[PDB]
Order: sequence, then structure tokens, then C-alpha cells
Amino acid sequence: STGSATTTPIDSLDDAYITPVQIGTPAQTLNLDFDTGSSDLWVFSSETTASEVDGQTIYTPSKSTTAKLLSGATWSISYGDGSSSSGDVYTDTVSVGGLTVTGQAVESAKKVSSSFTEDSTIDGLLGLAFSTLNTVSPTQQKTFFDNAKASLDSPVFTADLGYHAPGTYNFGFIDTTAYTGSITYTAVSTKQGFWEWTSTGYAVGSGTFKSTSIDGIADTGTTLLYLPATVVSAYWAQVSGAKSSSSVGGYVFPCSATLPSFTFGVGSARIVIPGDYIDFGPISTGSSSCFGGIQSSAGIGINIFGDVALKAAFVVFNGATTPTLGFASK
Ligand SMILES: NCc1ccc(C(F)(F)F)cc1
Ligand SMILES: NCc1ccc(C(F)(F)F)cc1
Repeated sequence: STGSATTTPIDSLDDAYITPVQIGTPAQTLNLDFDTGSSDLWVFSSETTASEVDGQTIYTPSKSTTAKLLSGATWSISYGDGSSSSGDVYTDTVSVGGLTVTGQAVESAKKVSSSFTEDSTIDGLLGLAFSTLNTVSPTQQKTFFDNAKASLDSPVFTADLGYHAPGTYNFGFIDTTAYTGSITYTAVSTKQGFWEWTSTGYAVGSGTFKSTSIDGIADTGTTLLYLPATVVSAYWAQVSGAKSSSSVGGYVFPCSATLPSFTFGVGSARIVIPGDYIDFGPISTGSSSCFGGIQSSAGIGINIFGDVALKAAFVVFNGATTPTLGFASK
């Protein structure tokens, strides 16, 4: 079997993408952020502290005839940005674009950090990293992808994110009409629980390609591209007036500049990120300083190929017994 769902940017900057997901019987539809950097399916719910909910659709297990409390199970998560949430655990039926999993662990948020409360468009997260990162205690739970794997025609899902436009998450098949050329596959390390791979180098604008190994993770749940200080400095050196700002916490650039593209290597292939994708607009309403979509990973400890990079490609997450990542131009 297969599944297919449209994902939509939450705002005009593509800060995140939401995808409708059906939970419970009868269906309760929540718009979740699909996150290949985490492994917990957690949702706003009728158990979430009332003051911490501001416009989200909530999951109500008491109205679902298939929901079962997972006795004694708890969860607690902390994301690399400082976000966090925690609560208890139900099992229920969960469907994404026609693909149904029974007995999926649904983590009901009792507490959420402020950054979730202020994002009224996001009802929760659907984690798609490897199940070794799931935070359910004392019994670790499987992700939606791991639970569906056996029933999928092919143990893959693909991410086709749009630039200021809707996109598609497909489960169980590769849409050969959705990309140009060939898909280039590259090896993945699962040792940290991420879709971790090694890029073969980079280029700035029309410059020479620099062959160098950049280890990083493919993360649909991170907005920007976080790369080593040396690479990021070489990119912003090509933008007149660009500078790293401590008060802003990143590279900013004059909103009147035009940005060069950024190329990253996948084996012998090249994925080109158009310069417009790197513009994240004014740092404050009315400002003439604009925020850059390529930032240093020095403070983070790992390089992150976030939406900025991934939306420039058709991306295959191949969850075969030896996992691989595929990239194609589109
Ligand atoms: N999108 C989930 C996520 C967020 C942060 C990180 C970090 F910071 F640990 F790399 C990994 C995964
Ligand atoms: N990387 C996971 C993640 C995704 C989204 C958010 C936001 F946007 F809701 F704050 C926080 C953390």
C-alpha cells in the first residue's frame, strides 16, 4: 500500500510545513509538522494545559473509540532550538493520505514550551527519524514510518517541499514524474539516530566547486541550512554589506542585495539552491536588514540540511535494511 499527502508552508517565509493527519475513530484531523530530525508523534490534546493552547486543534482521546491509554508510559522531548514538551501516551489509529497504521503511539502533550503555543498553525509533530530516538519511557515506541514499513509497497518515503508553494510527502513509492534527471543515492549512518549523510562539497554562485566532506543530517523539521563556519563565511563574503550580527544571532545582509546561489554535492551530483531561497526577509517589520537562510553550525555541534536545502531537491528517504538518501533535481 501507499500514501500521499500535500504539505503547505505555514507562512510567507516557509518557516515550517504542515500536513493533515487523521487520528482516531471517527477521524480527528490535525495539521502536523513532519520532522525527519525527531522520532516522536506528539499532539496538542484535551490534556494540554489550557493556558498553553492558543488556537491549535486538539486531539481528544475520549472521543475516539480506538484510543487506548498506554498505562504508565510517559514522554519528554527537548529540541535543538530549546523547544520542549511532555505528557502521556495513547495508542490509536493514524492515517496519512490514505495510509493507515493501527496501534500507533500518539503522545498527548500535557505541557508545551512557549514557542509551540505561539505557533497556532502547528498542531504537533510527526517524527520520521529512526525509532532509537523516541522518548517514550519505559517502553520505547516506533515511528509512523517504522510501523507502516511492512505494509508499504516499498520501504521509502519522499519529501518534495515547495518554495512559497505546497508540496508532497509520499509513502511507499517514488513518483518518477516529480524530478528531472536521475536520483543520486548516498549512504546514511544511523549511529546517532538521524538521517546522517556526507556531502561531497560546495560552491558559491558561479565559483569553483570545493571538494570537501561535510557530514550533516537531512532534517525537514529545521528551517535553515546550518553549515561549518568556514563554508558560511565563504558564502557571505560574496554579499556586499553582509555581516554576522551578535544581537541578531546570525548573518544579516542589506535587503537590497541580490543573493548568489549555493551548490552542495551529493556524490558526483550537484544540487543548486537558488539565491532567492536564502532570503528570509527583514529582521523586524520595516527594517532594511534581512536575515540569511545559511547560518553557522558552530554553536550546534552538527551540520543541518534543513528546508532551505531540501526544498531545492526531490528527496528519497530509503528505509531499506541498509538505509540510503536519494537526491534529484526538480
Ligand atoms: N528537527 C529536529 C531536530 C532539531 C534539532 C537537532 C539538533 F540541534 F540536535 F541537531 C536535531 C533534530
Ligand atoms: N525541529 C523541531 C521543531 C519544529 C518546529 C518548531 C517550531 F517552529 F514550532 F518552533 C520547533 C522545533
